[PDB]
Amino acid sequence: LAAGAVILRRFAFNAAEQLIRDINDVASQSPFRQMVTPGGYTMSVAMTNCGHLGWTTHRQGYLYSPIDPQTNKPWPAMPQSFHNLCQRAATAAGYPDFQPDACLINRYAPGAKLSLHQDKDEPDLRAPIVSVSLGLPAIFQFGGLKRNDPLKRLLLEHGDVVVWGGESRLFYHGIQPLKAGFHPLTIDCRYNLTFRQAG
Ligand SMILES: O=C(O)CCC(=O)C(=O)O
Ligand SMILES: [Co+2]
Repeated sequence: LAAGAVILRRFAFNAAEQLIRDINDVASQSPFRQMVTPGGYTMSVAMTNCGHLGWTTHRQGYLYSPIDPQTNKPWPAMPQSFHNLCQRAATAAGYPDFQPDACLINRYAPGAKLSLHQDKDEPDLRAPIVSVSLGLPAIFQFGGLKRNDPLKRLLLEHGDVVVWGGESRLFYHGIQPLKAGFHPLTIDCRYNLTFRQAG
C-alpha cells in the first residue's frame, strides 16, 4: 500500500466466525454505543472496546480509559482469537514485537461512515495499527499527513486486514458511507477491529 503499510486481503477469513462470536461476547458486557464527539455530535458508527485500554470520547477530547464510561465497569478482556489473529497479522506485516493493550470494535450500519482522521491518541508511534474487516464491504480512504493530501480509495472486504505503521502511522484515513447489502456472518453490518498499543 504505502511506506510501512500493507493490505493482507482475506487474511482473517479462517478466524472470522470465531472473531464475530467473540465480538458478541464482548458486546454482552460492554454494549455497542454511538459515542458523542467532544463537539456534541453522535457518531454514525457504533463502538465498544476490549483489552486493558479503550478508546472513548469526552468533553475535553479523545482519550483512552480502562473503564467503560457507560457501564462504569472495566472493558472486557482481549479475547484469545483477537490476540492471536492480531499477532499473526502484525508479524506478517513486518512488526513482530507488536503487543496491543487495546482493541476498538466498530460497527457500521447501512449508511454509516467514519470521516477522515488520524490515529493520534497513542504516545508510542513505533507501534502499528492492525485493522480487521468483517462483513459488508466498505471503501477505505488512505491519504497522507495533510487533509488536502491525495486519497487512495481501496475496497476492504470480509477478512481483509490492513496494517499501517512506521512512515504511514499518522496518515489520514476513513470509511465512506456503507453501501446496503448482506453478508452471511454479520447480517446487515460491517464490523472492524482496530488493535493499538495505547499505553
Ligand atoms: O473501520 C475502519 O476500517 C477504520 C476504523 C478506524 O479508522 C478507527 O477505528 O480509528
Ligand atoms: Co482511525
